[PDB]
Amino acid sequence: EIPAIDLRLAGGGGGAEETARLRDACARLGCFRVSGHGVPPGLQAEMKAAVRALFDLPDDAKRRNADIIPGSGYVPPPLYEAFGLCDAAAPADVDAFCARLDAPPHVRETVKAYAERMHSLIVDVAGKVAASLGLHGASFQDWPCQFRMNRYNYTQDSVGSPGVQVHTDSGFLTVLQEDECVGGLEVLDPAAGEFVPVDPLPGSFVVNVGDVGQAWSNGRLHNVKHRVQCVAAVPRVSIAMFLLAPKDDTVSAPGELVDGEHPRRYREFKYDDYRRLRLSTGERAGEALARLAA
Amino acid sequence: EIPAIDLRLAGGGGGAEETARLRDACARLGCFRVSGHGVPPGLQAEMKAAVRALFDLPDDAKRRNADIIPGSGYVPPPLYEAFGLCDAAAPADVDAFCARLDAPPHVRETVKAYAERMHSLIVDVAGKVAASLGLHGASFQDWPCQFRMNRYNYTQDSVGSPGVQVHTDSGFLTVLQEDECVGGLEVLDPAAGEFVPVDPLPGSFVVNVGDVGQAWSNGRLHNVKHRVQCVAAVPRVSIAMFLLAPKDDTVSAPGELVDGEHPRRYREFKYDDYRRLRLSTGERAGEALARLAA
Ligand SMILES: O=C(O)Cc1c[nH]c2ccccc12
Ligand SMILES: O=C(O)Cc1c[nH]c2ccccc12
Ligand SMILES: O=C(O)CCC(=O)C(=O)O
Ligand SMILES: O=C(O)CCC(=O)C(=O)O
Repeated sequence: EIPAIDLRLAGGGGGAEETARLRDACARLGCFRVSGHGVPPGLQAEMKAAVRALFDLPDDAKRRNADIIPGSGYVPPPLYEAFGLCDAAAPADVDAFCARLDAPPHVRETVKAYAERMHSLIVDVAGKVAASLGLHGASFQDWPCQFRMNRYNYTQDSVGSPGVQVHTDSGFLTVLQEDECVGGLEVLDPAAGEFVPVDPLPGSFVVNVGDVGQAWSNGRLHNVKHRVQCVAAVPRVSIAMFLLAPKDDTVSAPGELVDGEHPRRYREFKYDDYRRLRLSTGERAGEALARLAA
Repeated sequence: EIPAIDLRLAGGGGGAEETARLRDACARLGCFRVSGHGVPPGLQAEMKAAVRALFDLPDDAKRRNADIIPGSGYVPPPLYEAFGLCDAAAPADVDAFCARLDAPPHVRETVKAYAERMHSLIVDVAGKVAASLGLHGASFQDWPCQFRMNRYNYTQDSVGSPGVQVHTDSGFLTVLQEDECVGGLEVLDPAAGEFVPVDPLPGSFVVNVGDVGQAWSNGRLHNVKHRVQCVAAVPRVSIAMFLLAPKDDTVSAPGELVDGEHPRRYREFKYDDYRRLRLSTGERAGEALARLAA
């Protein structure tokens, strides 16, 4: 159901069909799975263990991991706890975060390698998306990112309840690695108006388009609404890399995306201001973009 | 609380402590985890998918996989189905089994590589167990083996029910790869008097000592009673390699394990005959070994 895109295949000629499949998934659904991503299974297995080690830390160690670099670190709960790292595209922030974690050295080094590999992956995905719209020369390498590790502490009581309410991601694109054993990711299919489970598929990643994706693409890429249902009584652990917006914080569709049959949809805006707008309105499912129409 | 043994570490000098931990786990519990086993993570990931692909085959493809070599192939169900391969230590049998599976070539190749790698593992484990009892020169390379791929088709109605009843393995040693998501394996811990779960730990294997282990070791290695509770409403998939008995089928303890304080416990017997005896008495938890006292 959710399209699977092989990233090694996507490209030209023989890759042309897979690139068109990529664009179609971004346009119709805003969500797809990625294979061919090049992240080694050994590193994935080390990261799974390391993230569980981190969340299995005594509460007091977890709390020494709060605010270890400005704005980032451990975030306590309501069944939710997380480690967040901004700016995950900045090598000096990634280095200091991992050096500052109260954790065993082998854990800190695995997190560092994985955040670095996820950054390269989301930049590679963003580039292939941009090329499916005919855009070359775009570099996403220095766009700020937010790396997050989360755990949802499900119990028997929370089974059946949406373990995360419906929202869009504010930013451009998101790459997610879901718990293999507990999948709850559901995305609203904009063509039927129905939630579609994104069942876990080991060793692959999920990609979601966010609000900045919709705006930068001049409406061509769908900012996907999604939620997480609690589907078992077991803690769910997941990892996400959020590609946010350009380094200069300005969101503006590129020239070549304004047609004549698809006129320019949104005024130029600053990502940080948009984030404030979601905050003050409570509109966290893309509604606030309507207030930014051109 | 199941001891974990690092196989690269175990051996001499610097591994003398680990070897003694190995023997102690075998003698007191009959069960231990192995790390450092050298099965690469990529192969483990490919096998998890291949085994799930095999069990997801249509019913007609599964029936075409019954009896593909004499005595081996698919076995249908109540909630249990499986693919078994004897003799998994015999290259000719492994080759013909995988050549004859009705499945895509990449599945056949993955199963072949896995069966072969699991064979090398269980031989290496057997050798280290033998060395922990001061035994060298022993070669297990040609002992018959059974390779099994299992699926227990749990549902909401299965939860809280035994998945497999309490028994011992008849053979020497068993190496298991349990479903990372669905546990359920429990062993009767001698020190405790109650069954204790062997919760899955990704990328690690569980080793269990069987009845032939107890007899060959002259009583020094415990043949562990185990079962599997249904702990979740999703299918549980597992892989096991059973090291059975010597090629000449005779079970007889080596001289150096019978001393003034531990005299010879069991008469020599043919493994085949011992299997018959379990089948005809219904004694599947090691009770039938008492009929073989010296
Ligand atoms: O996009 C973000 O994660 C930051 C943010 C700012 N105001 C918000 C409202 C709802 C959801 C997220 C945000
Ligand atoms: O494992 C098998 O398929 C054969 C077997 C060996 N010992 C057994 C005890 C009870 C039932 C079957 C067996
Ligand atoms: O799906 C998850 O568990 C975390 C990522 C998420 O839900 C989000 O995009 O904010
Ligand atoms: O299929 C399994 O998970 C193992 C069942 C069992 O009791 C065994 O290993 O003999």
